[PDB]
Amino acid sequence: MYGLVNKAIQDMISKHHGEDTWEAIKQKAGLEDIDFFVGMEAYSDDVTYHLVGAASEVLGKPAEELLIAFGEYWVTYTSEEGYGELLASAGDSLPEFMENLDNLHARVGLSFPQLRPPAFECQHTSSKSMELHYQSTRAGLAPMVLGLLHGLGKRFQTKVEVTQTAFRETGEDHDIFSIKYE
Ligand SMILES: C[C@H]([C@H](C(=O)Nc1cc([C@@H](CC(=O)O)C2CC2)ccc1Cl)c1ccc(Cl)cc1)C(F)(F)F
Ligand SMILES: [Cl-]
Repeated sequence: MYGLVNKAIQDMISKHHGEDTWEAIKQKAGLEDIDFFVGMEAYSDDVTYHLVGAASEVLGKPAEELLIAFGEYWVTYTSEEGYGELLASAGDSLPEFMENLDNLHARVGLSFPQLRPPAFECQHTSSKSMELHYQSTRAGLAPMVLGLLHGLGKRFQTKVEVTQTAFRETGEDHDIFSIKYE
């Protein structure tokens, strides 16, 4: 993934648990070489997987929980690190933001040539409900989408309840989320 992801994890861990913990997570990840992450630089996906696995050990939390928390932190963090305007352009309500996802990724992919964006398909099901189909080149990140949705809820001051209705883990073609909202 691009450095920005890893920076965000470092920053989420650092603010919530201080620096020496970061550094131990870092060493346990096998990442002592690497001095700092470069935001626009492509890294191997394992750097991120190993960061998450190592934070899970050091902090005594499932990787999945850490992933939910990352998903919550990620929109706010990117909005403050140079992507504020861009996220603002993707809309003024949660459902408008969902529908703009693909066009947002098209714009992001101008600046990040090797972006592998996930596929998001949104069905507006009832008035306070949506169904979100999620397909990724990466495995295991459904809990992050959950947290991200919560983050979007907060962004647009909209109450959100999210339930995963289908899991790739059980052998379904893709992750599906039912989303109920304010
Ligand atoms: C709003 C965000 C959207 C984003 O995070 N997109 C995204 C997500 C991933 C996931 C994993 C994956 O499924 O491959 C990696 C972050 C771990 C990889 C590639 C991309 Cl382009 C987004 C956020 C900020 C900005 Cl600045 C632009 C886009 C979402 F996910 F909800 F769509
Ligand atoms: Cl990517």
